[PDB]
Amino acid sequence: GSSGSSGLRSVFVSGFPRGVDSAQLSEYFLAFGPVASVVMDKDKGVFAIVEMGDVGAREAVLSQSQHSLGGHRLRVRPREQKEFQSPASKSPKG
Repeated sequence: GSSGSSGLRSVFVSGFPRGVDSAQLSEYFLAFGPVASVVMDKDKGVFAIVEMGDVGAREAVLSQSQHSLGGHRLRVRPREQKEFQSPASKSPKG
């Protein structure tokens, strides 16, 4: 929920310009931690699933001020999609 939650050691990166490759991206994401790989769509090439070695690594990215890939801006996100929302109300009994 709140800041700091182990479970997803990956991040969703997109919004990159034309020319960017998987190898490059990874290298750029190595300044924070060890990247497993970059699964970028080949059919079209719009989004890329950036994987990380350990949970900490992925966390080091979330705790970053601003991200950029050689000037251009990147919409780096903690792979937070299709998030189910609902009024979770409940209280414990003495």
